[PDB]
Amino acid sequence: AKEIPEVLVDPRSRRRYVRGRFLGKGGFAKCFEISDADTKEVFAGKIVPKSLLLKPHQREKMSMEISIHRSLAHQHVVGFHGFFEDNDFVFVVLELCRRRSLLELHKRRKALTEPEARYYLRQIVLGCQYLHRNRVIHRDLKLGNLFLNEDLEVKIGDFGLATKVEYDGERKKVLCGTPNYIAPEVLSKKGHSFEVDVWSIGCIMYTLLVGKPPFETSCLKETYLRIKKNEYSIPKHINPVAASLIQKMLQTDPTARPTINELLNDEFFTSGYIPARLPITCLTIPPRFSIAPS
Ligand SMILES: C=CCn1c(=O)c2cnc(Nc3ccc(N4CCN(C)CC4)cc3)nc2n1-c1cccc(C(C)(C)O)n1
Ligand SMILES: [Zn+2]
Repeated sequence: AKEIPEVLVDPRSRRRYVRGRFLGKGGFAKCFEISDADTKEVFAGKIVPKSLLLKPHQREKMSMEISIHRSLAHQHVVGFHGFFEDNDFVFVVLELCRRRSLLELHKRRKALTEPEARYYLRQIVLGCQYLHRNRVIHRDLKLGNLFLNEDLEVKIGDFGLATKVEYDGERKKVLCGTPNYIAPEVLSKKGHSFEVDVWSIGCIMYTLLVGKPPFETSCLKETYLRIKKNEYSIPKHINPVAASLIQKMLQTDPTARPTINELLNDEFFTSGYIPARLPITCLTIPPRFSIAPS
């Protein structure tokens, strides 16, 4: 195939980026740490080859991604720093969040402490409040696209199943792609709007507090059959205030779920300790939020 260049030049802004460390795959894309050859500032670079964009519909999805993502500015959204092309590749330059994602945390720590879940879910909801205010649905919020910066703030990225909503009342009849925490109105093909991201946040909330995802089996279609039936069980050691918020979010009817603006007014947040920050040791060891050291 075409090999990816070591220095990526944009002719319009006049920048050269050094391509550095590889970070992972995602579909047609490969992701690298990339850095400006003059100013040394480091970015995440999404690189898609044009060999995988030979059909117009795949180009249109790449255009829609860039269109959505470049219109976003928020503390809890991965910041878009530009896009460029060559004859073989599409390049997008994004905020590099150095502490990976909530998925890498989840694999190390399993279930988190309630204050940590409450911390991360607040910032997830704050970033999703930005999106829904701007009429963007994300549609694929998962642990592996909620990226953690060096301070341990959540950054929503990966706008590649995202969509704008163009008129009030609009149900999208189609979702091209397979989101991880797929909502029941998507699975049945009934039609969907903003509620799909609240569903996702409920599955994230379940996963962070329980340590395993809510519907999972060995078969993805039996998992979809469970989502269709609402076949899940919150274990009895989960606090009822948190289990109540999970149950509100993971309802099979979209219109019964809370809207994103309501979430932070829930009793789960408003009667719990929400840390102002978490230290780097929370990636490794469960915090024991002590009132004095020793
Ligand atoms: C640029 C493309 C999209 N995306 C982002 O917006 C983004 C932002 N920050 C990051 N940070 C990041 C930092 C380090 C690492 N790695 C460090 C070394 N680990 C062993 C493996 C993972 C990993 C990430 N990484 C980011 N991206 C990213 C990077 C790898 C994989 C994926 C998806 C979700 C598409 O699979 N997305
Ligand atoms: Zn399609």
